[PDB]
Amino acid sequence: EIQFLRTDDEVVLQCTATIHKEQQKLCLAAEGFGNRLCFLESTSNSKNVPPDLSICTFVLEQSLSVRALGGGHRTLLYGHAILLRHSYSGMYLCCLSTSRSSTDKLAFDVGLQEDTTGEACWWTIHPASKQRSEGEKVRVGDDLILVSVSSERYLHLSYGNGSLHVDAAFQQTLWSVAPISSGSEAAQGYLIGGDVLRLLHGHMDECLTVPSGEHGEEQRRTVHYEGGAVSVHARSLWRLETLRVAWSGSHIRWGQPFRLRHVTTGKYLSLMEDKNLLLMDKEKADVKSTAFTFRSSKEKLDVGVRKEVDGMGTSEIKYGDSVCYIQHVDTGLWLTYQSVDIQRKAIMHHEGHMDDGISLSRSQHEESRTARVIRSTVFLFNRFIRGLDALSKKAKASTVDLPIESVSLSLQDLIGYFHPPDEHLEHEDKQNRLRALKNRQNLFQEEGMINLVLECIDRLHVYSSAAHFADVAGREAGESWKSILNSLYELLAALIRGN
Repeated sequence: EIQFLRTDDEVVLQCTATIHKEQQKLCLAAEGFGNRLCFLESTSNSKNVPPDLSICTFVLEQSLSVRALGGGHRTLLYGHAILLRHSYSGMYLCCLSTSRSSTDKLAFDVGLQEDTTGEACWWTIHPASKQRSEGEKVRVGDDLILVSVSSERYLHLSYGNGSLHVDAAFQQTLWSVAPISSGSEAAQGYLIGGDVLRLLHGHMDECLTVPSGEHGEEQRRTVHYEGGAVSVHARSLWRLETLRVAWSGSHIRWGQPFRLRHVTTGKYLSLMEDKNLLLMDKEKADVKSTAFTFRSSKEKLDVGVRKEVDGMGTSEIKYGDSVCYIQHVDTGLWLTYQSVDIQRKAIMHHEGHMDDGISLSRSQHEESRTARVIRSTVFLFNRFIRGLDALSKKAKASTVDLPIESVSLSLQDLIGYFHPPDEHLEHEDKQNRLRALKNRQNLFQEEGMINLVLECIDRLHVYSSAAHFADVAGREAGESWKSILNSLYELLAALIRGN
C-alpha cells in the first residue's frame, strides 16, 4: 500500500499556501532559460486550469549519509542529504549566495545552477513530526522539512510583501513529495505521460498540427492535418499530460484521459460548444472541454470499470506499432478529418472515417527542448513588445510589465544556445554539433523568430539614446538598453550564421 522514494525517481515538491484567504497546493517550479530563480505552480486547480509539471520535475540524483565527504536505486532515508536535478534544464536546485528579498535579508535565494561543486546543491531531509525519525524510510505523502547543507536554512515558502516566492530562511516550511515516474520502469518504446510526440496518419503521411508561424496569431488556433516538411518542424509537436499529479510520468493506457498541449504556442486542444476544435489558453482549458483518450478501436467502453487492452493483451501504447483512436471523453466523439473539395481539416464526429488510425511518433530530445525554448522566448518577448507599446502610448511606467532583467538573461542563454562548436573539438564531434545547430536554427526560423527579434529591435530603436529610454522606462531599463540591443543583434546574427 505504501510507497518509498528511490534515487533516479522523478518527483515534484509541493507546499500549501493561502491565496486570497484560500488554500492551494503548489509545486516548486523553475525555468531553465531566462531566470534561474524558483517560483510556484498551482496544482490544486487542475480541473479548471492545467498546471505545467514540466518545470516542477526533479530527479533525486543522489542520497548520501553522514560520513559521506546512483548506487543502484537507494531508498530515501530521513537525515540523508539529497541532490535534485531539474528534469527540463540539466541544472540543480541550489541555495545561492544572493538575496533578492528585502522582507527577510537573512534569507538566501534558491534557484537552478549547474555548478555542483560545493555543498550549495545539497539538502538534508527531516521529519515534520514525531511520527518519523532519522534513519526511517521517507514515504510518499510524508510532510518533509528540507535543510540546505551549505547554509543551514530551510527550503522556505516566503510571503514577500508582494506575494509568493521560494527561498532559504530560518523559518520552516512543510513540503510533501509526489512521485512522477520510477527510475527502474524503462521506456522501451512505449507512451509515457509527459511525452512530446507527433500524431500521424501513417498511411496518409500527415500529422496533426496548426497554421504556420505567420500572420493570424488568433488564426493559429485552428487544427488540421498536414503532410510534408511540417513533420520535422516544431508546430506539429504536442505534449501529452495526464489529469493527475501522481505518476503523470509513467505508462499511458487505453481509456486513460489526458490533455494535449500544443508545445509551440502552449495552448490546449479543446472542443467548443458548436463542436469544433480550437486551441485554448491555459486559463480556459477545463477538463470537460480539453480531456481526450486513446482507444484501441471504435467499439464500446461498456465493460464496466475494467482496464482496456488491445488485440494482443498489452495494456500500454507502443510508438510506431500501435494504431490509436482519439476520443473526447465528455462527448464520446472521435477526432477525424474532413476533405475540403497540402492539408485537411481536423474535426470531431460520431462516425468518422475507417482510416482515422493515428500512429504515434516520439520526438527527439533535441527538437523537444528547442520547441520549448521557442515558447518561452515568444512569451517573454511578446510581454517585452507589449510593455514597450504601452510606454509609447503614455502609460505610467510603474503600471507596465517590462521584463528588462529576464530579457537580458534569456538573450544570454539564447546566444549560448546558438554558439558554434569550438575548433579544438574532434572532427566528427564538431560535425554533430553543427548538425544540432542547424536544426535549432531551422526550428527557430520556421516559427518566425527572426521577425520577432526584428520587432524587439525596432521597438527599442524608437528611442535615440539610453538616456531617452531611461526617461520613459526608468533608470534600470535605460542602463540595459544598449546591452539588450547588442544581444538582439548578436542573436539575430546567430540565427543566420552558416546558411
